[PDB]
Parts: sequence; structure tokens; C-alpha cells
Amino acid sequence: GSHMNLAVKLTRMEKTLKAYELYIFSDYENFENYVKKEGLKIEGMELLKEKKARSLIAEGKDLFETANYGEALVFFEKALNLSDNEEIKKIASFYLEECRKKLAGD
Amino acid sequence: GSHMNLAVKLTRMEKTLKAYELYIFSDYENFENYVKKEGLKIEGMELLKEKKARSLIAEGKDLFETANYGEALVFFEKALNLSDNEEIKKIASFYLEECRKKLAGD
Repeated sequence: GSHMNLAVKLTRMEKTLKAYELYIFSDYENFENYVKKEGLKIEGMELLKEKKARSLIAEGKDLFETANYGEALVFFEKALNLSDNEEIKKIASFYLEECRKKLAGD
Repeated sequence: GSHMNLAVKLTRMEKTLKAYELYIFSDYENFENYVKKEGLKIEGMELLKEKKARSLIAEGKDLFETANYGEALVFFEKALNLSDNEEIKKIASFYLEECRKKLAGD
């Protein structure tokens, strides 16, 4: 040609580097906000969502353990909505039901 | 005319993408080895080893809280060996012992 016409490719790649940098150097929320708004497909995203969902379950569990069932419920539902990972689903669903039991006075 | 420097940039960015992927999803040693081999200049390189140790502690702790003690053991031992920080090693050691108690049936 000898034009390579790489600009579109490189600007996508720049954004995916920026996404990885947000994951490494910033909060999960900053990372996912950027990925969502730039519409990026990040390889291994599911693993990252699973890890964050697991962190949310842990937060809920600590709230559950202080009998803040209402607040705990919020975290389990968040975890459920964040990751479609099968273990996350089962564990979050378990704890969600435990909250519901306590909330019903059972 | 064409801009071959953008193609060079492409090669650099592909490598940098792979580096970040190794950092996030693989062991620090693999990331280190790849960066050295490719002579990449990663921004914040000197920060990453301790950051990795910390993320391993966090991920290990969330596995611990979801009662995956066998899985968590791996994260804690890796963090124990990767960190150069005595406080971080105390955290890792504490959880490692708890995981071992779980493997033993307490």
C-alpha cells in the first residue's frame, strides 16, 4: 500500500490497556465502569467478576454475622447480579435465603 | 505515506497486553519473566509485586470466607512468599494456619 490503517485497532488496544491499568491500580468499580462505558470485551472478565462477587459475599457474611440481615441481603443480591459463576450463585443464594429466614422471624 | 511506527506501536501494545494479562491472571514470576524477555517498560513496575501479594491476600481471604480452605491455602502461601512486608506475611501466616486447621478437621 503501504498504509496499515491501524488507528481503530490501536485506539481499542489503548482502552484495553487502560482497563487493565484501572484493574491493577484502581477500585473494581472504576474498572467495571470504564469497561462498561467503552464497551470493552476483556478476556478473563468472568474471573474478575467472580472475585469481586466473592468479596461481596464476604461483606454480606460479616453483616449477616452481626444480625444486619437487611444490609447483608443487599450484598448477596449484588453478588448474584454481578457474576453468573455457578459457585457464586449457589453460595449467594444460600446466604440470601438465610437472610430471608431471619428477616421472617424464623 | 504510511506510518509504520504505528505498527511498531502495535507490537509494543500486544506485548504490554500480554504482560498485564500475566500479571492479573498468572503468577508474578511468569509476569516478571515475560517483561524481562520482551524488555517491556511497565509503568509502575516497582509497585506491582507488593500489590500482587496484597491482591492474593484479599482473594485468599474471600475464598476462606466462602469455606474454600484448600483453595485459600494456595493464595496465602503465595502471598507469604511474594511479599517483602512483615505485616503482610503475618496476615498470610495467620490465614495459612487457619486453613491448615480446617484441612485437619480443626
